[PDB]
Parts: sequence; structure tokens; C-alpha cells
Amino acid sequence: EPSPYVEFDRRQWRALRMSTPLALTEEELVGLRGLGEQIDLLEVEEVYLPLARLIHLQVAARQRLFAATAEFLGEPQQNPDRPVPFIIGVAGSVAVGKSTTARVLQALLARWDHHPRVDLVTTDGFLYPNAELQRRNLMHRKGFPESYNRRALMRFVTSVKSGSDYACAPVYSHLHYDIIPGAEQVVRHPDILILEGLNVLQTGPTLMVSDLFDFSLYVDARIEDIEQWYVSRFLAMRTTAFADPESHFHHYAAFSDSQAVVAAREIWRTINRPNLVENILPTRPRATLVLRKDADHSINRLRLRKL
Amino acid sequence: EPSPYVEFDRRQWRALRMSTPLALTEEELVGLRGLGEQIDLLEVEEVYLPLARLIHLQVAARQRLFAATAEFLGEPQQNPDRPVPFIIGVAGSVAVGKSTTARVLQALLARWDHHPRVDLVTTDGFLYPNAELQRRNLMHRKGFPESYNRRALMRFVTSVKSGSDYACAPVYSHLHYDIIPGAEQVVRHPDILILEGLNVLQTGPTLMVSDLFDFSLYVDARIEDIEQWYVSRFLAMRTTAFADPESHFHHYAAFSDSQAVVAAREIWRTINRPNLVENILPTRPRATLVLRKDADHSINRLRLRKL
Ligand SMILES: Nc1ncnc2c1ncn2[C@@H]1O[C@H](COP(=O)(O)OP(=O)(O)O)[C@@H](O)[C@H]1O
Ligand SMILES: Nc1ncnc2c1ncn2[C@@H]1O[C@H](COP(=O)(O)OP(=O)(O)O)[C@@H](O)[C@H]1O
Repeated sequence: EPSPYVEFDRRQWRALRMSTPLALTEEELVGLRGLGEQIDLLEVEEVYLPLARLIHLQVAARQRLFAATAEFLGEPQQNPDRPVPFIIGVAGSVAVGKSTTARVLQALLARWDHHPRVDLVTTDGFLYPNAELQRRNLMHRKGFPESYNRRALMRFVTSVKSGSDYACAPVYSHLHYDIIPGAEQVVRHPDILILEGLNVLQTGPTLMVSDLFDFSLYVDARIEDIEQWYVSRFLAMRTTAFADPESHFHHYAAFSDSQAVVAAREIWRTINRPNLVENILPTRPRATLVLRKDADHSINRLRLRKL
Repeated sequence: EPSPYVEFDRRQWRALRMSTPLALTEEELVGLRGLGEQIDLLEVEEVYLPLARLIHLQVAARQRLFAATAEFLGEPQQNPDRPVPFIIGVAGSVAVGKSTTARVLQALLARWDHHPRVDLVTTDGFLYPNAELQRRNLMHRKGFPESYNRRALMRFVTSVKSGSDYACAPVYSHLHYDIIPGAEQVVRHPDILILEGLNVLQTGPTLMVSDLFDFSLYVDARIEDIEQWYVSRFLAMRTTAFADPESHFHHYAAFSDSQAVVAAREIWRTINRPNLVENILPTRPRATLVLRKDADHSINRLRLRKL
């Protein structure tokens, strides 16, 4: 049976790296890694390089696509000092590693000849303020489609891929568990925009942000494993993030391994799991590339969309 | 506010025709026109030519896209005696003109230097047999997403765009209002495949046929007008299609203008309208191009997806 997909194992995927140079150090990789993530330079070599490659092969092949339409419209022939931004989406569950995969990818792509302006934006800042969520009875649905100002998010990405000089996005504080008043992330006509979020790959009755993606990644892993990663990380934050008195979850810092496991599991059970199952996972089929990780966090398989 | 779209009026759209030659006659155009459709060579000049153009500009620009991926995969460099088929979807309501728009488009594209194999397939043949519909209680939902073997449809298009030598699709009889036993439409590695259907542009929890489209058309028009076209055509068929004794609707042939209007309106009210509103119209936002028709069936406006 023919397929739109083609899968790989790490063995065969790494062979597609070719001369693709490794331009990241260990000190560097580290400041990109998130708590609990196991990524090392090796993985960046056998997985992220063949990927950085693919992406570059398509950045050019994609500019052709907006050209034709421009040629068709008898329009000028756009200056390469400002071509059409290449949008990349990185999706996946809470605690799966999106943040790291996205951070690393941006590091690699920025370190490409010419030094392309590679901006990274998370959908966090597009969450409705806690006050607005309290108003809609969603304080326990943070992460669900409805907890996002999807209208603003679309306005943002649209603005950037449509050639705007600069666009603004709100900023989210993980420390305060809310949107930061008066804060803004400014994106000035980047060459590449990486949008990271749980939702990003979603589709609906209206043109959405996933409809503006030129390439997209979906970081996958077995669900019982993501819960483990999730819980585990929760316990580990008692001494990192939760340790801070200014933290909205400072009260978890004192929990015992036992109590902490209980609380972690309940959040997983009542928020992140349902969301993963009802909204995220059903978007995986549309991902250009899927990075499958084993219980140890290692990416040992991949599924590519050839069609 | 920036937009992914750009609109036109017929004035400005026609200017994008350029040297694009008209290779269709009046005798020809006619055998492509459906009952009630008003299309003439003029419309084919000021609307369908600028379109045939756009499409050609992108057929090339799109082959680049599968190349890059092929180059990336260290794969051969595919023979132009069999490149990757360009898929085009034509969507819209019952009685809006899809069939004609699709037929005409195919005629124009086949009459392009080199004479590219341009196949046209309607999703009609992918409806479940009346018996299977009776089994599922859907005999009054013909046209709704669930009344289609969407699995087979996906298998079909996937097979064709994935380079298969030939793929088969069932055939639907409008005379018998059901699937024809043992009938098959065979498609052999066409250069272009046009898939026409109400549903085609749909999206969901699984990779769908709309995810394989390289370009897509959505024939639009005001809903009160489509009902008029629908009813009107219903009355007109009393002496054409319904006149045949072998017709599943031969009993409508004897209705009076009055009774016929009543029956036509009830079908519209209970089947086609709800479907248009709940399933088709919500897909219009994703269409590469939208052909807006006025009450007189004339296409006087267009909305193009530049992003
Ligand atoms: N409560 C928290 N306080 C501070 N930082 C957090 C908190 N929760 C998650 N983070 C960090 O912010 C990011 C959240 O990632 P998550 O939202 O878990 O998606 P993913 O792990 O796939 O990137 C990660 O860097 C995570 O370590
Ligand atoms: N009951 C019928 N019997 C025979 N032909 C029909 C019947 N209903 C529709 N047709 C024809 O088959 C096609 C049906 O088109 P429809 O399904 O109405 O979509 P559209 O008009 O947009 O192409 C048109 O050619 C129409 O004229």
C-alpha cells in the first residue's frame, strides 16, 4: 500500500547528513537543553543535521512557490534582502521536548552561511491572561485550544509571513504562571520563524496558523513515557523553579516525593493527558516530520511526509 | 491588516491572462456546460485563462518541492516521463457549477503544449452503495462526509500522487442514483489530477485528500442563489433526466411547477443546505482560489491565497 510517509531508523536517517557541518559546542548545546532532556552532540549529528539539511533544501524550493504567484501577478521580483519568511511549526505534548528541539533547530539554522535571522516564538504568550481565563472558567484548561487568543496568534504569524517590518507577540511568565504586563517580543522580518506550541498543528473552520507553515515538526513519544517525564520533572522542580519564593508553585517545593507524585499525576490526568489525546495527537498525521523518542528521550525513529 | 488573501474583480483578474491562448470552441465549451450554467467563451477568456496560467506557473514551481526532498534523500532524479502528479481540488455546493468549472479547467490544461494527461475524477463514485447507506441510516445524507468511503478515496488519490501506474475508482450512476456494479474509472499516472467534490477540501484527525492538493478551487455563490439554481434545475430536469423511465426520479417528471418547487425546496432544506452550511462552507477559507458567482451565474469576483 503506497504511503504519503516514509519512515526511518536512526541508522538510515544519519546517512542523510552528508557534509552538513556541526557548528555547536557542548557548552552551547547545554544552554539549549531543558531540564530532563538528554540531548548530546551525537544526537545533534545523527538527527538534527540531516534535518537542518532537508529544511535548507526546501527553503529555496519554497521561495520558488511564492515567486510563481508573484510572476503570475505581474508583480516586481522581490528583493532577497527580504524574501518570504519560512515558517516552521514544532508541536507535541507538554514535557516532550518541543522547547529543546526548537531551540536547537534555531541555533543550527542561524549558523548557516549568511547568518539568516532565525526567530523563535512560543504560543505561551498567546494564552489569555489568568484573569481572562478565570472569566471563561478555563483556569484548568491552560493548553487547550480555547485557552489561546488564536485570533491574535494568527494575526501575528500572518503579519510576519506577509512581509511586515516587525510584529509583536505578548510574553508569558512561567515564574508567575501568567502573561507579563507590557511585555512584548518583537520580530523584524526574520528569514525563518519557528513557532513552538502544543496546538500549532491544529486545523479548523478558519484559516489557521498551521496553514501558514512551510515545514513542521511533531516531537512524539509513548504516552506513558511522557507522563513519566512529566512527573519526574515535576519532582525535580521542587529545587529549581519551585524553590523560588516568587514562584506561583512555591508551595510544591515542600511536597514529599510521594505527595509530589500524587499532585503531578492529577494534573497530568486532568489536564495535559486529555489535551494530548483530544487535541495534539490528532494533529500528528499532518506533521512534515515526526521525531519519535524512546523512554530514554532518545530519538530513534522518524516518519517523513514525502507527500 | 495584512491578509493571506488578495481579491479581485473581473476587470483586474482578466489582465493576468497575457498571451495565454484560447484553444476552445463554442461547440466544445457547450459539451462541457451543465444544465443551467451560463458560461461562454468570454468568461473562459477573462477568468479561466488567467487561472490556467497561474496553475502552469505553479506546476513547475511545485515539482521543485518534491525534488528538494528527493535530492535530500539521495534518491535518483525522477524521469519527466513520470513526474509527481499535480493534484487539484474543486469544491463547492450542489448546483454551484463545480462540474462545469472542473470540466472546462481540464479541457484547457490538456490543451497545453506537450498535451499533458489531465484526468478528472468526481467523488461521486466514492459514495457508499445505497444498500450500505440504508444499512447506516444515511440514505438522506448523501453528500455528507459520512456518506463517503473516505478511506478508499484517500487510498485512490494517494496511490496516484505516489506514482502508481494506474489506480481504480468506482463509478456512480446519476440515472440510477447509485454505484454501478463492476464499473471502474482507471487513471494511469496522469500529469494532472482534478478531484471534484462537495467534501474534497475537508480536514480532520487523519491525513486527508485535501492534504494532497497542490492547488484548489472553491466555486462560491450566495446561498439563496444556489437554492434558486438548485430548484430551477430540479424543475428543468422533468423533461431531461427525469423524463427517462429508467430514472430513479422518473416520478418527479409529472410534478407541476408548484409541486416540483415544493419537493425541490424540501430536499434543499433537509439535505443540501445543512451540508453546505455545516461541512462545505467551513472549508472555503483553505481554497487556493475562490470563484464568486453572481445570481446570474457569472464569476465577477475572486479571492486568491497568496499565503
Ligand atoms: N512550572 C514551570 N516553571 C518554570 N519553568 C517551567 C515550568 N514548567 C515548564 N517549564 C519549562 O518551560 C518549558 C515548558 O515545556 P513544556 O511546556 O513542558 O513543553 P516541552 O517540554 O516539550 O518544551 C520547558 O523549558 C520547561 O522546562
Ligand atoms: N438527478 C440527476 N440526474 C441526472 N443528472 C444530474 C442529477 N443531478 C445532478 N445531475 C448532473 O450531474 C452533475 C451534478 O452536479 P451537482 O452534483 O449539482 O454539482 P455541480 O452542479 O456544482 O457540478 C451536474 O452535471 C448535474 O447537472
